[PDB]
Amino acid sequence: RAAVFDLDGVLALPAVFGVLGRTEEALALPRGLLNDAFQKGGPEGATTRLMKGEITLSQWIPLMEENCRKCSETAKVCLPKNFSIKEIFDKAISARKINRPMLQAALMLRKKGFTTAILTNTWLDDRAERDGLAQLMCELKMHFDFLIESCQVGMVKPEPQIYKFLLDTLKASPSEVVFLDDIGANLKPARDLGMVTILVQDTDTALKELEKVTGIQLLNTPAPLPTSCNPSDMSHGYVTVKPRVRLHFVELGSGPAVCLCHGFPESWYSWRYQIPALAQAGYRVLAMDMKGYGESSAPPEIEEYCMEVLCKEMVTFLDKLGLSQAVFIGHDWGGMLVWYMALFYPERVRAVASLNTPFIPANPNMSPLESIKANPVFDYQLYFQEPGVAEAELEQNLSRTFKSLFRASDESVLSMHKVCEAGGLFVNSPEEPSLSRMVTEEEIQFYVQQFKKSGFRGPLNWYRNMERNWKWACKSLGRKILIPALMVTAEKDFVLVPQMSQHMEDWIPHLKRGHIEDCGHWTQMDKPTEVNQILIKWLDSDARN
Amino acid sequence: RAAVFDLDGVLALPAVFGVLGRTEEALALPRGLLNDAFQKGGPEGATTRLMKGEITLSQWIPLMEENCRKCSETAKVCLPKNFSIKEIFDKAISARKINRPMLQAALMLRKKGFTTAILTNTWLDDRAERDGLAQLMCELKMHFDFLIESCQVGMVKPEPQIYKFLLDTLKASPSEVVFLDDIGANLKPARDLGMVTILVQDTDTALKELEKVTGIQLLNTPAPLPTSCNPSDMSHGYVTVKPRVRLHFVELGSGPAVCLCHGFPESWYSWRYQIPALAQAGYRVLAMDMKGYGESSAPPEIEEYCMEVLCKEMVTFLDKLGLSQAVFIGHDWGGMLVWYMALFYPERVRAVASLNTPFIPANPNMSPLESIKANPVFDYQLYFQEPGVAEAELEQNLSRTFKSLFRASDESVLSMHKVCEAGGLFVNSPEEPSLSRMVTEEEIQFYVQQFKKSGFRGPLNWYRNMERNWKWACKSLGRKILIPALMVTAEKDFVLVPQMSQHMEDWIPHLKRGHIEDCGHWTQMDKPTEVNQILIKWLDSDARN
Ligand SMILES: CCc1cc(-c2cccnc2)nn1-c1ccc(NC(=O)c2cccnc2)cc1
Ligand SMILES: CCc1cc(-c2cccnc2)nn1-c1ccc(NC(=O)c2cccnc2)cc1
Repeated sequence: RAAVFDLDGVLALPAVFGVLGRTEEALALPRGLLNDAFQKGGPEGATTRLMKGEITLSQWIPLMEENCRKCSETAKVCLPKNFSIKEIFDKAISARKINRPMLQAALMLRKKGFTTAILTNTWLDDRAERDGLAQLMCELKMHFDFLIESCQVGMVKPEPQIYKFLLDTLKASPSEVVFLDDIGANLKPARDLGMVTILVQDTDTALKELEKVTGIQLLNTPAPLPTSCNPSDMSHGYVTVKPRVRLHFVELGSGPAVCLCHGFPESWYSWRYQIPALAQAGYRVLAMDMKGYGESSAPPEIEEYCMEVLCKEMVTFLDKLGLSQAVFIGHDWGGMLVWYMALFYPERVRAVASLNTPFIPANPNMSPLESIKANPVFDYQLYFQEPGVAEAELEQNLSRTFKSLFRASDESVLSMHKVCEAGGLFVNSPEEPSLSRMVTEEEIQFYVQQFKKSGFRGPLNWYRNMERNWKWACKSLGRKILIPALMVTAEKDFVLVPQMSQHMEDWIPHLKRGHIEDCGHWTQMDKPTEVNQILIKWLDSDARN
Repeated sequence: RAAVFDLDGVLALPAVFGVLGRTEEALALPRGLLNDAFQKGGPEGATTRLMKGEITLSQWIPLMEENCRKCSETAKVCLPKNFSIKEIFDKAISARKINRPMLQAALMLRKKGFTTAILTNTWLDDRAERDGLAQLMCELKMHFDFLIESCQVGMVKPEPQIYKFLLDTLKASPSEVVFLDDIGANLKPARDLGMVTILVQDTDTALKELEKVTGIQLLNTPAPLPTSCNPSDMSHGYVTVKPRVRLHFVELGSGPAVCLCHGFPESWYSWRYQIPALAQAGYRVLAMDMKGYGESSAPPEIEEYCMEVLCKEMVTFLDKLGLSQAVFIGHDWGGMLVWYMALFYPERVRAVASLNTPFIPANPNMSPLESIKANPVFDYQLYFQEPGVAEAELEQNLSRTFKSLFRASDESVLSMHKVCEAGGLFVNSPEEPSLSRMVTEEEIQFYVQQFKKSGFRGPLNWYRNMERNWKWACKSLGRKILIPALMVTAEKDFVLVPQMSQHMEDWIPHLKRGHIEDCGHWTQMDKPTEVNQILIKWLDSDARN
């Protein structure tokens, strides 16, 4: 089964075709005059040539300028001194947006096994503002299995040839697919060839007919999750910052650089929902694979994981990447690394942002080891001190480990209070936890194959530099974070709760704040929508500048 | 032996310190009033604290504001309503540039084995315009083995502690190093500790003393070559565009995306001189490792190397990278791929640029095979047709092959005219060619280890799609390149000479042009300075926009 959507008028908001009407009324010009010059000599038409990619857009514009000296001429009329078919067409273009509900449907059908695709008559945009269309094209193109373009296949919508073509590339028979257009003309062929057809008068009904003809709920359906990241379609980057330390990241998007530092014990994958989203927002995302995790080198020494070297290494990463700075957004430990980054390398930090992790100054008087036994929640933080031990029960059964950790506040199957005495973090938990409702079985077998590499020693050593991380931290007792910084708290996070971050103003005067109720500790995978909403809003005004 | 240069006043142009003088004269304020408030309570001084990184710049500004209510107060004076120590300091900062001749010296000494480094009193720039300094810091930082910063080591210039420190990290004794400062105070310590010292009054003499004390020619020395790329300090990127086709590129710089498509039979390394340079120019360079070369997949099928699939693959590369478009700059074949890119995917091409390779329309009447036997120079183009053959003598001895090809116009050891009949391209050449004067023995053993991977079949298949590349090329006989495009020709190129490109205007109306006389076929490594000069000038006004 399949589904083909025309771009204009089905996935594109104000279907360009319409403008020659709109425009016409505005200048009060002879009804239909325009959408008449747009279609001269049927096939010999300038428009059709453009359709077939024989001429560039910039070429066709003038041939359409002319008709508008012949189309208005025969109907005994006249036109304004500077009649911009160019200007009128830019606006129309820049004006079309995505038909969100429609895209939502094509996404669903794919989701429930449908080879979706776009069949569309299109020109070869060589305009000076081509990038805008090319930009939207990307957003859409991305969610479809195929994207057939007239100017690319030298065939145009009506010709039954393109259909046989589309039907070919679609490895399917007419009777297995639907076809939605806003043009009767192009539709007959589908129907006169087999495939179910739907005239897209109004979206609301189109989908009404669609969900109908498919027995799949497409309309007024639950607000979906942002786009996740397929680890195979990602651009994987590498940088060797030191002799035995290579760093892996994932790159997507262009524009201001946004470095994402995940937490413990995750990967660059933890941001699966904010990577496509932020990239789309107008940023260049670099989803860090922190030191010790997955594809990044994972040396044994406990010391190689203190914030000081972790931070000198992040700069080194910027350096070898040719970046003056970047906006570091962090989580869990990633959040701590970030606070220090803004505390020791302001120049290099355009904007600071942490999720859950609070900027807490260091207590020169009480050593962290002490000052941490001074908190119930932080009991597992003890059980992590003896190299070898924690590695053990964690590296014991990767699947079990992640299905146990990556659990919502309520879903829990652990209780980090009294663990050492408990003799393990999984002591009283099922050796086969039920799947969390935040993650699919696949998303888990992914963190499984990742940790199969360097294990849990590298990750467990971040917890093993208390004394060091504290000492270096005192050097910055006089400092003050005056760069754009955001502190985002989660209601149901139990180990890193909102309260801890309440005094962050005394150190960060202009600290903005975000909060997310009914939100666990794995912020990214639990409340992606909010997270993206909150970080994009902040990025537009506090970072980008 | 070693060399340490202070940043300000030695590597930085208008040594900031000076401004408190400049500024003072302007507002006609009591001589020395400023450079007096800049230094209150010796060590307890706000300035010193900043030096030691105890306070951020944004913090110190106000403590310096004040002094200027006490420094002018005791000398019974007054100051203007809005006396911006802030504004005065931004300008001074943004104003300092690199002391090119000085950097040139530190570069030489390293070049002739010298562990060079920067010892400098510096603050922690958290200003709102910090990025500018951080930006220059990068340009410099990059050319020095070490970069000691006061605010990072909690030690400041005068304290003999920092010296013992610098001398420590420098794994050397005072008597083996020189130290150049613009401040006597900080210098005594070096001298009173051993190391040769030089007060940098005027650069001209400093170096005069320097080249002296080193017996190394540092002044009025030959204009050097732009920065080359060390393949180990590069950020290596990967993208799988197809099932069995992964693509490797090198990334450096931020800003507009600039894709570099090398030629035959080179690598991403061919742009070694334009990568650091362009990155520095304000661009994000993606030095492509073309299909079939080095780190990119290299499948056998001759067909997988026609322009059509090579181009659909480049877009796919853009897509998975989150780029709406990019500026494709190409060379040799890389130049051809680019012309087609702008001919079939305008939207995706921000700017077109080719070096040596001319945009030549396709002759529908005469088949390329014919129309190419119709040219002497293109005789080796025949010898490349039979799969297996060319691979052979080329893969025979990698070193010999590249030392023979990568030779200037005059250096030549080949003669591509009459080769098939000659029975090989190396038939009458030394089996141990002398090194070209354009490349070091290392730069060659690099292309050697690269071709050790997929060999010369992938590269030789680009030449094996004449009929196809031509047919697809006819579809675009009506087209017209109206996007920003540059055509750069080389005087001594013999196979792809300037003349071929003379009619490029009829197809590219606004085609700009560059030429480089006394320039071979390996444009990039032969005339890097010009190349960078010509492409950066064009990029600023034709692409960036
Ligand atoms: C066994 C570890 C664990 C289980 C669960 C869990 C399980 C089931 C249900 N819900 C939650 N959450 N966590 C966890 C991980 C990292 C941190 N972060 C830090 O310890 C930390 C420390 C210092 C700075 N930043 C972060 C805090 C808590
Ligand atoms: C054996 C090959 C060779 C030797 C020398 C050489 C040797 C010694 C001294 N000087 C020069 N130059 N070339 C060479 C390589 C690629 C091309 N490009 C193309 O053939 C081409 C074809 C079609 C489109 N674009 C480029 C043209 C010429």
